[PDB]
Amino acid sequence: GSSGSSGLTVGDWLDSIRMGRYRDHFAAGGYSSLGMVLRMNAQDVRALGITLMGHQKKILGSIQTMRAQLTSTQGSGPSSG
Repeated sequence: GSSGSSGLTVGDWLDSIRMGRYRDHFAAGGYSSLGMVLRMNAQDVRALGITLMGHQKKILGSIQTMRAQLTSTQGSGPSSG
């Protein structure tokens, strides 16, 4: 998967960071899977309704890392240290 591989639901992932509560939102913003969530950003997330820095950071920060692994750059990524 070069573009983006899907496996779980916006809920499963979000749940990891205890943000699944916003899941419903993603589905409304046109995001029902991760394949698209990985290609999302503050611009997209914000639209979902999640603006609270306390949360926005989780979702976004949780995605930026979810995709960062798909393709590293100048170093390792998937590696769990």
